[PDB]
Amino acid sequence: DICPASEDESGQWKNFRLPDFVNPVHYDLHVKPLLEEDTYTGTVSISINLSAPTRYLWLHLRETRITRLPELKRPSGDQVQVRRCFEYKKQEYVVVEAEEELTPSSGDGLYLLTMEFAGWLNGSLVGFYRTTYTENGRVKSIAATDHEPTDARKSFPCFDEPNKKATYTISITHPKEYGALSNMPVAKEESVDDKWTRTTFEKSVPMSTYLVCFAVHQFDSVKRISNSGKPLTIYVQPEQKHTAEYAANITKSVFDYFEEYFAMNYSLPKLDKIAIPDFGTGAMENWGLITYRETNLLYDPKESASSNQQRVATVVAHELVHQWFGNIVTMDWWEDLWLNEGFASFFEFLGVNHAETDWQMRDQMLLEDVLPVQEDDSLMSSHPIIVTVTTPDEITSVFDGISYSKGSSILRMLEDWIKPENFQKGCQMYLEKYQFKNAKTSDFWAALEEASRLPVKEVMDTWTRQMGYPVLNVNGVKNITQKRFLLDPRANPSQPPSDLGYTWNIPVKWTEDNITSSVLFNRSEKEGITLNSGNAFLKINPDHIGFYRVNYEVATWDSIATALSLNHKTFSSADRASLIDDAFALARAQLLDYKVALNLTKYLKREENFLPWQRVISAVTYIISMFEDDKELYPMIEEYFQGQVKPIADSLGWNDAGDHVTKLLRSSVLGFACKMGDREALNNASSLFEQWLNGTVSLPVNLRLLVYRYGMQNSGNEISWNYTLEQYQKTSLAQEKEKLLYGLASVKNVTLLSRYLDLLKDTNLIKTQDVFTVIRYISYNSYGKNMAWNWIQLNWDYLVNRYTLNNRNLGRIVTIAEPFNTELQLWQMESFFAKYPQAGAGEKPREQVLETVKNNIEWLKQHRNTIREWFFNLL
Ligand SMILES: *[C@@H]1O[C@H](CO)[C@@H](O[C@@H]2O[C@H](CO)[C@@H](O[C@@H]3O[C@H](CO)[C@@H](O)[C@H](O)[C@H]3NC(C)=O)[C@H](O)[C@H]2NC(C)=O)[C@H](O)[C@H]1NC(C)=O
Ligand SMILES: *[C@@H]1O[C@H](CO)[C@@H](O[C@@H]2O[C@H](CO)[C@@H](O[C@@H]3O[C@H](CO)[C@@H](O)[C@H](O)[C@H]3NC(C)=O)[C@H](O)[C@H]2NC(C)=O)[C@H](O)[C@H]1NC(C)=O
Ligand SMILES: *[C@@H]1O[C@H](CO)[C@@H](O[C@@H]2O[C@H](CO)[C@@H](O)[C@H](O)[C@H]2NC(C)=O)[C@H](O)[C@H]1NC(C)=O
Ligand SMILES: *[C@@H]1O[C@H](CO)[C@@H](O[C@@H]2O[C@H](CO)[C@@H](O)[C@H](O)[C@H]2NC(C)=O)[C@H](O)[C@H]1NC(C)=O
Ligand SMILES: *[C@@H]1O[C@H](CO)[C@@H](O[C@@H]2O[C@H](CO)[C@@H](O)[C@H](O)[C@H]2NC(C)=O)[C@H](O)[C@H]1NC(C)=O
Ligand SMILES: *[C@@H]1O[C@H](CO)[C@@H](O[C@@H]2O[C@H](CO)[C@@H](O)[C@H](O)[C@H]2NC(C)=O)[C@H](O)[C@H]1NC(C)=O
Ligand SMILES: CC(C)C[C@H](NC(=O)[C@@H](O)[C@H](N)Cc1ccccc1)C(=O)O
Ligand SMILES: *[C@@H]1O[C@H](CO)[C@@H](O)[C@H](O)[C@H]1NC(C)=O
Ligand SMILES: [Zn+2]
Repeated sequence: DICPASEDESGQWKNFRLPDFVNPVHYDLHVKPLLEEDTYTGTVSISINLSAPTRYLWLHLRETRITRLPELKRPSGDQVQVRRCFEYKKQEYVVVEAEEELTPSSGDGLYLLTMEFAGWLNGSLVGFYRTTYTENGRVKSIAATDHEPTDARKSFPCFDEPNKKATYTISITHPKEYGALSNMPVAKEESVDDKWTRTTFEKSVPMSTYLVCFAVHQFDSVKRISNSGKPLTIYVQPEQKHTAEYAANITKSVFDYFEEYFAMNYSLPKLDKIAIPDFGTGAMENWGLITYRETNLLYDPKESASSNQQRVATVVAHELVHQWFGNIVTMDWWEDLWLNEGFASFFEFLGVNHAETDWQMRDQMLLEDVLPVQEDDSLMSSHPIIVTVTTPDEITSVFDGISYSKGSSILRMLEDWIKPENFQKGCQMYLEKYQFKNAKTSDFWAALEEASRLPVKEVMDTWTRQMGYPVLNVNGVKNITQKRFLLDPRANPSQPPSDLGYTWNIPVKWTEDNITSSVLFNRSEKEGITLNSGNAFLKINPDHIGFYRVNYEVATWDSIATALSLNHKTFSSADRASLIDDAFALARAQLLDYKVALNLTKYLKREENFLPWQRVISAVTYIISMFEDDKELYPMIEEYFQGQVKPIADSLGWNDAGDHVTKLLRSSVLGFACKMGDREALNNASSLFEQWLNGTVSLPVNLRLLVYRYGMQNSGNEISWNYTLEQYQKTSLAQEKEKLLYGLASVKNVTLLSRYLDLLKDTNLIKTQDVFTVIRYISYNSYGKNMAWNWIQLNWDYLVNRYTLNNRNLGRIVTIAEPFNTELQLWQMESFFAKYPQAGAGEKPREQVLETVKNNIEWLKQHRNTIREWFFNLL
């Protein structure tokens, strides 16, 4: 209509990327929501630094429409003739053509552009939107924004690139029953009617568009004060006020820890946290207004698990890290996203480590990031940390294991190598140098290279400009050689083409008899190096500190198995987990015989630590998974591993006792017991479940999930399913809801799972934020593995229409096919993919799950007999 679409390419707006010569300085943004109508309007005025002759000005806009022909101002202050406005859909631009070109802003004078826009609050979790909740029987509303990475442009027209930093003064006209929040504190409130209020916020510091946030709400607040004297407050529904307490404690403690560690003041006068009742990601670091999904913020000590406690603490820590890395210093372009996410993923563990001293957090990095992503990054369809992105779908896709976990892992290695004290100072100098501007990876190296004089750029580039990682092959006890580690032995190790040729500069640490030594393994040492007396055993890569795997000689591996059987405590908890993790990965990759790997599990009846058990359970889950339908192998593996956990499972018992890590251990260990078919563990679950159904007995917090899952699995029926469904509706605590959803996915009943799948289309029952979680839970169920898979196929058009191909969670949902392991199942996947070839943000996940399923097929072919032999001979 006004500002209509045109297929005109002849101009610089055909470029995916914005021009270098147009730069915003300041945004004047006003929005007015019609909450009950699911609509809003706004005007935005943008001051523009023009650097080159141009007849056109363009910026990002999606879905939201322009309603008034835009208005441009010369730097002197005069009004500029405008011929046309038009939308260019292909690159999400709205363009305006001036009558006849104009002139760079040479002085302190700037162009001013004003646009009138109207958008929707319904049918979406990005941009500016409204959702509801219930309070004392009344349906209440809350409106908020979510922009990362390319959704600012849905909320309001803007220069929607992270490096187009500008300053912000936002105002909102809302009904008076409501408050309004944004990045900055309130400046002034003025009555429009006796019904409407206009809330104006004070001028922001320069910040990227994706960080710009506002909300209209009727939430209560829980308050805290930083050591700086700034108010740190969490907004929360009155009924849920008590559950905001913990997040308040951790925000205070971690805010205070960080401001000191980074040697830099938090840039805003206040900081707010709020959980939107329906929220599309886990949390979002909007400067001064961090938004949450309830499960990641709201915690009840009387009802929530230790798992939940640690999650809340970590996400809060995480989002707080961004207030420095991401907010103050932002990446120049999304290819450098890890500068944000890896740093947050790394420092989160230090944040919470300060707050909660006996959580062994620094160790837990191995379980949360390091070892999981070493699985991910051993695929051909991984990608380097520095990622080429050319579409919004490509950009959103890279919020993934690589940016977060490998980012986190290579910082962990870097810190240990360069040493913490110097890593600290180097991050500090990087922070003061690039404050309120944008950095590239190159800059962070140079920053740390000024801090250690060590070769940081030379060494870290190898870890960063190519995908994958090495396995160190041990020859003798002491000679090591490096080689790319790929899970698929048939894959071509030189692909895709890398300038660095898939060799790394590896910082290598090893323990000789309780004494530790260091070496940097140069890329150019083509025929390996020797590790610098009188030695019988050499412990390489202690605590799995380096982002690599170590393949000892078979003789050594054998000797490690025996040493574990005799006195496992000889190795640290981490070293055990790491040795077990490498061996099973090496076996998977056909680099070590499975008999050798399995032999390392023999000691387990005496295993008592969290870390080794976690990585054991991870490795076994996969093997068990591949033989699910093998009536010959399965009972044997079940029987074995049942026997290996039984003592620890019995020792810990079905009761909440012990410190944090013990409580976590009991969870995974009792769950594995149940998974492995321990009659007595299953009976504990059923018994507790039956009691829970009696309506009063509040289950031990760290056992609930297991009780709902295995209780429903073993004794669930329509009566208890219906009851569980009601309970899920009735409870206010999102953390409990999510457990109950997992419970409901556990029923061994096709009819009930079918009803459950149908509920996904009902927004009164399942929130939009939870659809993918539920699909994923159902896929874990022995019937539902195929039910969820079939349902996403039948309902693909429906999902795409509801979420759009740009939604990452929709892109990722095909990973429910990870357990598939037959040529039949692979053919199904490929057929579905060929029928719906427009994959959007699902393009990478598709590649990844396909590789995995192919690997599974090969794996079964290579290893069935060997694994069978090992189990048969033992039992
Ligand atoms: C929850 O799980 C518990 C196991 O972790 C169950 O408790 C166990 O029940 C077993 C059978 O009743 C007992 O087995 C006995 O073990 C001893 C060895 O210590 C043997 O001498 C006995 O032969 C053997 N049973 C018999 C009938 O002779 C376990 O000792 C017992 N206790 C422990 C601490 O493991 C719970 O029963 C289970 N709860 C529910 C409700 O099912
Ligand atoms: C590393 O794994 C090796 C390979 O599995 C182990 O060696 C195996 O030890 C088994 C004893 O548990 C033997 O199983 C026996 O096999 C014969 C058939 O050849 C049967 O008659 C026996 O009944 C059976 N034993 C039992 C208890 O049922 C295997 O002979 C033997 N395999 C090989 C290839 O030598 C190693 O022990 C192990 N190393 C460790 C633990 O350090
Ligand atoms: C929010 O609701 C509006 C109004 O119901 C949706 O717009 C409608 O879209 C359908 C087709 O998709 C048309 O049949 C209606 O005539 C439209 N009505 C109006 C007033 O535009 C809108 O699509 C919804 N927004 C989202 C994101 O789903
Ligand atoms: C938040 O911090 C407070 C203390 O700063 C925690 O401690 C509570 O308060 C008193 C005295 O300060 C303690 O003796 C109690 O053990 C605590 N609980 C209660 C119910 O009073 C409080 O636990 C922290 N909040 C959490 C963990 O959610
Ligand atoms: C459990 O819950 C369901 C859903 O509320 C009950 O309702 C029946 O559900 C089917 C569709 O799944 C409808 O076609 C029937 O009309 C429903 N019955 C009604 C409305 O009375 C189901 O009956 C419940 N079962 C038990 C044992 O409580
Ligand atoms: C799965 O759940 C359905 C739903 O309850 C079960 O079907 C019911 O069976 C009972 C007893 O045979 C009847 O009283 C109900 O009328 C049935 N309900 C419906 C909706 O058909 C079914 O038996 C269960 N199946 C399994 C394998 O457990
Ligand atoms: C503890 C974190 C890993 C939780 C995580 N949140 C984040 O990473 C935020 O900092 C992200 N900036 C939010 C985000 C996630 C995905 C796509 C776009 C934007 C999330 O899961 O949302
Ligand atoms: C930085 O923090 C220090 C100590 O907390 C404070 O004295 C100073 O005013 C801050 N600098 C500012 C606000 O520019
Ligand atoms: Zn983050």
